[PDB]
Amino acid sequence: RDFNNLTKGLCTINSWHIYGKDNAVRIGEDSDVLVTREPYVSCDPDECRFYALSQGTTIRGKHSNGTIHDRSQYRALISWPLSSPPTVYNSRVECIGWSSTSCHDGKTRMSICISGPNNNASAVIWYNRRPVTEINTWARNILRTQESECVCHNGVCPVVFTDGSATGPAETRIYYFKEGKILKWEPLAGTAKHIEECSCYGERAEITCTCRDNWQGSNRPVIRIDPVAMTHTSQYICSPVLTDNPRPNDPTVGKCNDPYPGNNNNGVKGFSYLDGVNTWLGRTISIASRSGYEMLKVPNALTDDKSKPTQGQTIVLNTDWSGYSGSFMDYWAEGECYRACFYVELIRGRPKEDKVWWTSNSIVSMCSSTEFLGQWDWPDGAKIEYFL
Amino acid sequence: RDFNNLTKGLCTINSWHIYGKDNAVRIGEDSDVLVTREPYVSCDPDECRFYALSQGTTIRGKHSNGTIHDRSQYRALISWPLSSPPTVYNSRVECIGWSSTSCHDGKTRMSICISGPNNNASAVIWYNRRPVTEINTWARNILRTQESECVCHNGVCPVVFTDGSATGPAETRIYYFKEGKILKWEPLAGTAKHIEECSCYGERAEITCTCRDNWQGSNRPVIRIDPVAMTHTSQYICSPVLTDNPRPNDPTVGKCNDPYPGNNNNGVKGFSYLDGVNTWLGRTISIASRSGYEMLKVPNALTDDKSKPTQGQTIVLNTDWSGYSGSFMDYWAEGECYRACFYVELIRGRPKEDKVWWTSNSIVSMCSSTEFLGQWDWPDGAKIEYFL
Amino acid sequence: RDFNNLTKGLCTINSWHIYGKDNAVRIGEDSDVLVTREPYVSCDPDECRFYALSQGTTIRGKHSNGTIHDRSQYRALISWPLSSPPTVYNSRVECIGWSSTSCHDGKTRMSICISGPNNNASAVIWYNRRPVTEINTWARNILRTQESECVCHNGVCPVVFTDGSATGPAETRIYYFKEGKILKWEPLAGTAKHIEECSCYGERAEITCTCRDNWQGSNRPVIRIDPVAMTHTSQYICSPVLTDNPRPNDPTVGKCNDPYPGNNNNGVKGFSYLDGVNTWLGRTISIASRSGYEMLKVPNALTDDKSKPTQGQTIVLNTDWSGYSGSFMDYWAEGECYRACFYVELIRGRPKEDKVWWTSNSIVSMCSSTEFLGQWDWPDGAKIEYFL
Amino acid sequence: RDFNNLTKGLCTINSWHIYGKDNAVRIGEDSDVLVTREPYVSCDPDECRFYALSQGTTIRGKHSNGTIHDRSQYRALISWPLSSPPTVYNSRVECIGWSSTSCHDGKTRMSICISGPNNNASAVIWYNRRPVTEINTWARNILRTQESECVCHNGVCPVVFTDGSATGPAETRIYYFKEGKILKWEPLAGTAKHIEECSCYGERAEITCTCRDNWQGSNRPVIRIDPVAMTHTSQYICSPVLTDNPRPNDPTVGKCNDPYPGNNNNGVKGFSYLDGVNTWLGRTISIASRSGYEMLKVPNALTDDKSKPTQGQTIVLNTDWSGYSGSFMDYWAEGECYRACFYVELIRGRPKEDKVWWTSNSIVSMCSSTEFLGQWDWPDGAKIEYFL
Ligand SMILES: *[C@@H]1O[C@H](CO)[C@@H](O[C@@H]2O[C@H](CO)[C@@H](O[C@@H]3O[C@H](CO[C@H]4O[C@H](CO[C@H]5O[C@H](CO)[C@@H](O)[C@H](O)[C@@H]5O)[C@@H](O)[C@H](O[C@H]5O[C@H](CO)[C@@H](O)[C@H](O)[C@@H]5O)[C@@H]4O)[C@@H](O)[C@H](O[C@H]4O[C@H](CO)[C@@H](O)[C@H](O)[C@@H]4O[C@H]4O[C@H](CO)[C@@H](O)[C@H](O)[C@@H]4O[C@H]4O[C@H](CO)[C@@H](O)[C@H](O)[C@@H]4O)[C@@H]3O)[C@H](O)[C@H]2NC(C)=O)[C@H](O)[C@H]1NC(C)=O
Ligand SMILES: *[C@@H]1O[C@H](CO)[C@@H](O[C@@H]2O[C@H](CO)[C@@H](O[C@@H]3O[C@H](CO[C@H]4O[C@H](CO[C@H]5O[C@H](CO)[C@@H](O)[C@H](O)[C@@H]5O)[C@@H](O)[C@H](O[C@H]5O[C@H](CO)[C@@H](O)[C@H](O)[C@@H]5O)[C@@H]4O)[C@@H](O)[C@H](O[C@H]4O[C@H](CO)[C@@H](O)[C@H](O)[C@@H]4O[C@H]4O[C@H](CO)[C@@H](O)[C@H](O)[C@@H]4O[C@H]4O[C@H](CO)[C@@H](O)[C@H](O)[C@@H]4O)[C@@H]3O)[C@H](O)[C@H]2NC(C)=O)[C@H](O)[C@H]1NC(C)=O
Ligand SMILES: *[C@@H]1O[C@H](CO)[C@@H](O[C@@H]2O[C@H](CO)[C@@H](O[C@@H]3O[C@H](CO[C@H]4O[C@H](CO[C@H]5O[C@H](CO)[C@@H](O)[C@H](O)[C@@H]5O)[C@@H](O)[C@H](O[C@H]5O[C@H](CO)[C@@H](O)[C@H](O)[C@@H]5O)[C@@H]4O)[C@@H](O)[C@H](O[C@H]4O[C@H](CO)[C@@H](O)[C@H](O)[C@@H]4O[C@H]4O[C@H](CO)[C@@H](O)[C@H](O)[C@@H]4O[C@H]4O[C@H](CO)[C@@H](O)[C@H](O)[C@@H]4O)[C@@H]3O)[C@H](O)[C@H]2NC(C)=O)[C@H](O)[C@H]1NC(C)=O
Ligand SMILES: *[C@@H]1O[C@H](CO)[C@@H](O[C@@H]2O[C@H](CO)[C@@H](O[C@@H]3O[C@H](CO[C@H]4O[C@H](CO[C@H]5O[C@H](CO)[C@@H](O)[C@H](O)[C@@H]5O)[C@@H](O)[C@H](O[C@H]5O[C@H](CO)[C@@H](O)[C@H](O)[C@@H]5O)[C@@H]4O)[C@@H](O)[C@H](O[C@H]4O[C@H](CO)[C@@H](O)[C@H](O)[C@@H]4O[C@H]4O[C@H](CO)[C@@H](O)[C@H](O)[C@@H]4O[C@H]4O[C@H](CO)[C@@H](O)[C@H](O)[C@@H]4O)[C@@H]3O)[C@H](O)[C@H]2NC(C)=O)[C@H](O)[C@H]1NC(C)=O
Ligand SMILES: CCC(CC)O[C@@H]1C=C(C(=O)O)C[C@H](N)[C@H]1NC(C)=O
Ligand SMILES: CCC(CC)O[C@@H]1C=C(C(=O)O)C[C@H](N)[C@H]1NC(C)=O
Ligand SMILES: CCC(CC)O[C@@H]1C=C(C(=O)O)C[C@H](N)[C@H]1NC(C)=O
Ligand SMILES: [Ca+2]
Ligand SMILES: [Ca+2]
Ligand SMILES: [Ca+2]
Ligand SMILES: [Ca+2]
Ligand SMILES: [Ca+2]
Repeated sequence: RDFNNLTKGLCTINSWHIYGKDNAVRIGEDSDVLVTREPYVSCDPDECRFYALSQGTTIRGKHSNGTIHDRSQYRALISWPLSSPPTVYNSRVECIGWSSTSCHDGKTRMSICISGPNNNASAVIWYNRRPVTEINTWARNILRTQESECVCHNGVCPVVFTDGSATGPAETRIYYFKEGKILKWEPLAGTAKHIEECSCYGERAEITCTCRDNWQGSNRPVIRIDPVAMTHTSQYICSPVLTDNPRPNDPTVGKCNDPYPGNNNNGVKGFSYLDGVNTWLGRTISIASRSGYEMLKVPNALTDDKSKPTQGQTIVLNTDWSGYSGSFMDYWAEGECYRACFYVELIRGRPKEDKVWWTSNSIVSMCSSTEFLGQWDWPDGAKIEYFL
Repeated sequence: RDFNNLTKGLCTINSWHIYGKDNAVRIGEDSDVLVTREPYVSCDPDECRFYALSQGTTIRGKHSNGTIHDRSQYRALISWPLSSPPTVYNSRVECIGWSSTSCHDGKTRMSICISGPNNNASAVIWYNRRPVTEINTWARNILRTQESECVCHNGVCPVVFTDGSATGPAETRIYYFKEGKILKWEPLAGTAKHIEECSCYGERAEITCTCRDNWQGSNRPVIRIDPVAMTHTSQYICSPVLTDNPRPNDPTVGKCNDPYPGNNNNGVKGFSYLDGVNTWLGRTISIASRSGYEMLKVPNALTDDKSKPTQGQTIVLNTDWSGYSGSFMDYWAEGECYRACFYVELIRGRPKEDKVWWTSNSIVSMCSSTEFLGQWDWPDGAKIEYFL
Repeated sequence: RDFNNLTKGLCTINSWHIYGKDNAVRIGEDSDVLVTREPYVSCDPDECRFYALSQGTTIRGKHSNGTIHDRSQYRALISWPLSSPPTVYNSRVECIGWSSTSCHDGKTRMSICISGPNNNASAVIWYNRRPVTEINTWARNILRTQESECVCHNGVCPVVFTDGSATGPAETRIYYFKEGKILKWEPLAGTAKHIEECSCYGERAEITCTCRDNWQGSNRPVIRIDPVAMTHTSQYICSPVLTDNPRPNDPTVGKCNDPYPGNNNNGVKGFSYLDGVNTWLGRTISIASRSGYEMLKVPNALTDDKSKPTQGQTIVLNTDWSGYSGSFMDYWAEGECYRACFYVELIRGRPKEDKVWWTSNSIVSMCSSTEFLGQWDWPDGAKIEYFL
Repeated sequence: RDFNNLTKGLCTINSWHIYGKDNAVRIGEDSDVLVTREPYVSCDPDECRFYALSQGTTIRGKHSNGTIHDRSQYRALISWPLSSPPTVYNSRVECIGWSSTSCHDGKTRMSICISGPNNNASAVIWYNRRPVTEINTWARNILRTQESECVCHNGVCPVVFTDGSATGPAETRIYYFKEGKILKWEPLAGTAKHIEECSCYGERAEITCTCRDNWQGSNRPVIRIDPVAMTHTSQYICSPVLTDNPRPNDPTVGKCNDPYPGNNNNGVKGFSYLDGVNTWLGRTISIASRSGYEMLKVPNALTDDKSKPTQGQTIVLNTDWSGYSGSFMDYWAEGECYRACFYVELIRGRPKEDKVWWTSNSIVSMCSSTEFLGQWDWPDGAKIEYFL
């Protein structure tokens, strides 16, 4: 096997087709499904799998009580076959911890899990299913990373981490790994003022990450990484189509180099594909809560501060719960271009549905089509009353 | 691996032997078995598997309530090891949707799943477990396909789809795929007036599909496909042994080029092997309901409008529930001829057994013998009262 | 891979060591374990597995009620990893039916399952996990076979079948298979008057089967097969150490060519290793019921009508339930000799334990040692009161 | 594959990072998790797995009652994927018995399980998943072994066994195996007065075992084995940092060649890494019970009778239950040195938590870092009240 190189561009995105869906919460009402959150999707050369952070209990288990909580000793990064649910019996543990990323470099997979108390967390970098490198907290305040796949180019897999305040300036670092070893790291540069939970994809030897400004911004910060030079830039999506949550209503002119204000100290992980006219943004439909999900085609969103939608697709109705969302692609597919994909975490339980004592999610995932396909909506599908 | 070619003829069918049976409904009374319907069987070069459309819940799960319904966002094409039940933990998801087909071309497998609302459905064609092609609804009325295996020849895998009314003229298309790409499609031609749910098999470089005329016909339409020329014909089985359900009583002369009338706007998926004197037809024993199942040897059924049975075999007693049935063969077996096989879907629950709130099925499957074997009957075997 | 040849002799048997044990009934009290009976063990070149006839329900399932019954449409030959229990999720179905045998020829495995009603049963012979040959009932009275592994030599795998009365003369046949095809069959010859359920092993190009004379004999019939010549002999074990069940008390002189009388129309599957002074016989400890199990070293049991034990080993106490027992060996092990092995079926439930409505078993299995090892006893270990 | 050679030294241990954790007791509250104790970890060249002695029942099963008991016929050595729980459906049985060890020699794995009654136990040595050698009890008093991984060098895998009193002189033997055969055995020599449950690791062609003096010593005996010469020495850890449990308070001067007295006839399996200044000792935090766990860096512990800690790491708080602990390494990892690893058995249930009727455990495991990482604590995490 050789290291994968990002030699292709994105396929033209004219619509999105259904790729995977696990129905985990429906199925786990009566089967041994692990409680999760922070899911994602990631491909190896021969298989694509679902990933998430387990809470180390089943949904129906008494230990599901309290699983709104983020960072326990009972969490792990797990993977499981595409569109199956994360069960006790089919879930493979990649590493232990409560914040993660993972990617395949074409030879083997790197997985990163962070664990520890808030003031003393550490990353362990796994390569070829063995621990290779460890990184201690630099700011002693919840060292944390992407919660979706990283991307590699010629063996170099950049990863974005943050350590420090979630509601103020923090210390974000881009690490450049190869075979699980640190080649280099850099502090965040450019005009993004706060970075969380980057969602990344690669094309033509450039990695683009769309992140969450949890501090001030309802526009999303974007980091663009050159994995050969091992350098990067940052800015915000210029478009007035604002894509964090919660957020203010859309203005007519956005901000390229500044957080678009109105909402502080909150957000949600999200993603975009930023490719000139072939630009699509995901967001919650609601401006107030993690409900609904839609894709909007917003030509030149990254660079055009008045760019508005020219096309769209509803993924999840506004009357259904959504959650995190992130990018991945099958870098090992056939053909001449990389097909954009994404997932949405469909959160069930607390805090929105507090008649149950748990928090979990299921997954829906879609990839782009060059057709203009009909749209459906893809809810979680579980009846919460069944769990009472 | 090279593409499989249909170089052999059918083995002489003198009786049917038991091939597989999953007992899914019996076993799922107390284990984590998924609710299904629309099952089938399909072989790879090294393994044969059961397939079906999951309902995204277990039988015993509270989400089983309402699973009579056909087309939800919670359905997927699943496969699982031959004669095992479709469990949460052993079922592999092929694609998401509520109508499907799948076949192996000798190199890898193509799987097709259709999803969406009634007026905006789309097919996604998977090849080598990756999405390759998408097809939008052309008639905006429940785009839909075979619900059993397709067949390939030298890499060309024809698939029959219908879009439009189920009770009137519709727009049926034969698509010719290779490596998940569209080579060609053609509208239905010939004298079949309505096509649903084709059941196909191949021999000597010809693919024969027996389908369901849901509109007017209680004789079954037959499509015969030349996968080299990528052309086809259609007609009806001429025999007065009528093989849809519900149906009128058997006449003494059938119809070759016209629906045999008497029952409108209903049917059931079924199959036949049409091979001169080596012709066997499957049907429900009941003319009114999906109960019982039998095979009848009906020499020259396709072409002889007075052909009557010369031999038969009971598969399921008339006092037991049946369901859909379809053809498959192990194209990769040893020997000089292709052994005809079929499955029967043994539907349990609604609408016939409405003391439960679910609908599911198990599978029985048989292949032909050159012996004249003794017959048994093969019911589902679950006691519905246990589920109350 | 080449066909295995029986080139080695038996290892000297000085005691028996524990080989496998599944604890199935203990574990299935609270996990999804299939009801079984008629278990055995059989090796492939790279793995040894447990086998049995499923009843197509879990123990705890409501469908367990009635599983004393032998021959339903819901039974199948299953295999599963050594010493695991037969679960819904780990059990591989080899074929469908209610009487079986299976063996690996060094290239691939042959599995045979018989199904049907009593007057119309048929064997299907599977090779390389595909059906190849079918055999119809010749006597129309419960066509049936070994219920333990067959043995192969240079691709020829003899199998013993019986069809006809269980309490009178019947029609026993030795079939010689190769690649699942019939080379030859012969009717039983020699002085055994009735044959059931043969337990076989091979050494130095001879296959020895110890069987059950269900009609008149409490000594066990022995068939010895030359798989090159495809010929056989039969007689009884001459020893007065009688090894069927139920049985009369041991006399001082047995019978070589005649059933030893006293008990009619009953028996149990069992086995022996017949190798001159290296001869060991298994039997129930009880003369009346399937309770206890012991191995006795009985030099020249086959040929010496006064041979008595010189050594022994208790396997199951007389205060614990036993069941069927049978021979197998790992023909693909290292070293200079074939290590004798056996299993005992530990039957629980009906008819002996009729406060439950089911019948099932677990498995214990032992292989020979050239040491003189200490003995333990190996009960099933489940508490029946837990299942009430 | 070639036999692994112990060519590398230990990596510098500056802290410990989380490696694996199964959360078995939390998860098994509502899934089919086997009851275990005596767990460990062991690597093959391509995978690292958890191991333990099953009790042949699930936690939630009624057969969990009585599982404080050590030596039943229902126990087996099982392995399962790293950080998964030991479930009915994912656990592979290595051999049957109630005391074990296992190691991979670079070509294949050797597994040893001892079974039998107290006065007549026997070891079966498995190699390449087949039984090869058997050893009968020599002292007729609970023949028993390591309960953690053995280590191999050029195919020679030494194993320590004890037979005889647990509270007095016993007969300890070092066996040297290759391909599951006995090359040699030696009686214990040197100044260790009693040996139980050795925990071993290899580096630079030397194997170091830290064991449990159950009779008189609260310092741990150490056996050092030359696997080329097939010879060994024994002594005690000289350090006054005493590491058995229960134990007296730490003195200021320990004992090199004598048990450090104060506590008799009890202990716990434990481990150390003894590598000059790079020496780390594990122990319970409590001197009275199996509660808490910590690692202490104790330069020259083996040889310096006044050596005290220079660094440490808390693994399990003193308010949480611990248990056995043992060493393993991934001998097949990349890089220039062997990374020290260990596990801790987190015992739940009896005798400490006697409102439940069972005894089980989960596993936590850590490996060394050359960083100085932040510490967390890693409890079992189950709420016992949930099981009432
Ligand atoms: C079968 O399935 C097919 C395929 O899915 C279905 O067809 C799809 O139908 C949907 C639903 O209609 C479409 O999605 C919407 O797309 C529009 C964009 O397209 C419109 O606008 C285009 C651009 O117009 C401008 O520029 C052009 C030139 O470039 C100029 O010509 C024009 O005059 C104008 O200045 C038009 O080009 C486009 O027309 C084309 O397509 C038409 C078909 O759609 C066709 O009829 C025409 O002939 C022509 O070919 C069309 O007019 C998106 O704008 C829209 O998204 C907005 O609306 C939804 C609610 O519906 C909302 O959730 C979105 O967030 C977004 O609106 C919010 O954000 C805006 C931006 O800031 C803001 O301006 C809005 O006020 C609004 O803001 C509020 O809500 C947000 C969210 O809660 C909040 O944050 C704010 O604060 C505020 O509160 C949809 O995405 C698909 O594109 C369409 N697909 C295809 C291929 O056709 C079909 O319907 C299905 N069939 C059936 C039978 O069901
Ligand atoms: C051990 O197992 C073995 C193997 O399975 C069992 O043996 C099997 O036994 C079964 C049951 O008997 C057989 O199935 C039936 O087969 C007949 C066909 O064979 C008969 O007819 C043949 C053709 O006769 C005509 O042509 C020949 C020349 O070609 C001419 O010679 C003759 O005079 C005549 O004109 C005969 O050749 C054949 O004889 C041969 O075999 C005999 C053994 O069976 C033997 O005795 C002879 O010596 C000779 O060798 C024999 O007479 C099928 O017709 C039949 O199917 C009809 O009946 C069932 C109900 O039983 C029904 O469900 C079917 O749908 C079908 O009848 C319906 O459809 C007809 C066609 O339209 C219609 O005409 C009928 O009125 C009827 O219609 C009604 O019901 C349907 C369905 O609900 C409904 O839709 C309509 O509207 C209407 O209401 C069975 O398939 C096996 O062939 C046989 N197999 C073998 C190899 O022998 C054996 O019994 C078992 N042993 C034990 C002890 O149990
Ligand atoms: C640690 O583990 C070790 C290893 O397992 C344990 O040691 C084992 O201990 C057991 C139990 O004692 C032994 O099993 C029994 O073995 C005897 C056979 O050995 C005896 O007889 C030998 C032959 O004697 C004759 O010939 C020799 C010359 O060849 C001649 O020298 C002699 O005078 C005589 O004519 C002796 O050689 C042998 O001695 C040797 O070994 C001794 C140790 O055992 C040692 O002390 C000596 O120094 C010497 O080296 C010894 O005397 C079997 O006969 C016996 O089986 C019978 O009894 C059991 C009940 O215990 C029964 O279930 C069996 O079915 C069988 O008896 C039935 O069948 C007989 C045959 O028809 C019949 O005659 C009996 O009346 C009886 O029949 C009744 O019951 C059956 C069954 O219900 C029913 O069907 C009938 O109708 C009727 O009702 C046991 O198998 C092991 O061999 C032994 N192993 C080893 C290697 O030592 C050790 O005990 C454990 N340690 C501890 C501390 O527990
Ligand atoms: C973020 O995470 C990081 C990384 O984990 C956390 O930092 C870690 O913090 C912990 C907790 O403090 C440290 O663990 C302890 O380490 C000490 C050893 O280090 C001390 O001593 C060193 C040696 O001192 C001696 O020699 C030097 C020269 O070699 C000489 O200079 C000196 O004067 C003296 O003679 C010092 O070098 C060392 O200083 C260095 O590090 C300091 C940071 O820790 C730093 O401040 C300094 O500048 C300098 O660089 C330091 O002083 C262990 O001794 C200690 O273990 C004892 O205590 C615990 C309870 O805490 C107990 O459980 C242990 O068993 C042990 O004490 C028992 O055993 C002793 C030996 O027999 C006995 O003497 C004691 O009385 C006691 O015995 C009793 O209990 C036992 C157990 O129940 C019982 O059996 C007996 O019978 C009796 O009842 C801890 O292991 C880590 O080393 C440290 N790691 C790092 C890299 O810094 C950080 O805190 C986290 N951050 C936050 C914000 O939480
Ligand atoms: C700690 C700040 C961080 C990003 C703002 O919080 C995240 C927010 C989350 C959220 O908004 O749902 C859930 C994440 N599991 C959590 N991350 C961690 C590591 O706890
Ligand atoms: C039909 C006669 C035969 C041997 C005597 O009966 C066997 C006895 C059995 C028994 O004695 O326990 C159980 C077997 N499952 C049964 N075989 C079949 C095929 O039903
Ligand atoms: C028999 C003595 C031995 C070591 C002291 O006892 C061990 C103590 C144990 C303990 O201290 O927890 C549990 C072990 N399972 C047990 N070993 C066996 C084989 O029973
Ligand atoms: Ca924000
Ligand atoms: Ca019809
Ligand atoms: Ca008998
Ligand atoms: Ca359950
Ligand atoms: Ca001690």
